[PDB]
Amino acid sequence: MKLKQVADKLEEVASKLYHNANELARVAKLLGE
Amino acid sequence: MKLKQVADKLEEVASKLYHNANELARVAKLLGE
Amino acid sequence: KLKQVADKLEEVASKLYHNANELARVAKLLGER
Amino acid sequence: KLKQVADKLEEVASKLYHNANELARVAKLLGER
Ligand SMILES: [Zn+2]
Ligand SMILES: [Zn+2]
Repeated sequence: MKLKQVADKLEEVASKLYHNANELARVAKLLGE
Repeated sequence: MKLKQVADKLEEVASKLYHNANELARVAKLLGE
Repeated sequence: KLKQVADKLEEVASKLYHNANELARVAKLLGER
Repeated sequence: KLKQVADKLEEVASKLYHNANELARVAKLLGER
């Protein structure tokens, strides 16, 4: 695959990981309270 | 073990995910170039 | 509430594993260049 | 170099494999808590 298609895949993985970080941060806040 | 210590671990995992999300965004930029 | 929390973490864990597989596949392809 | 990017993607994949297992471990802890 061209580098552009690679970049496209990585940006979708990046936003999924960011979403999952927010999910864990929210759970962590719950548990720490 | 304390529940706060679990919450702390989840905070750390979330940190790795925020960091990885940024790293992938950066790499995607690099490849877009 | 710990049972629902456990279930959420398992959901996220599966998602991270799947994303790891995806990145490894992408890494293989870029390394073959 | 595309080799350096590939190596970095393999490393981010490792972080994700590791996090996935950590979350599964924490989920188990919470389930028996
Ligand atoms: Zn970094
Ligand atoms: Zn660990």
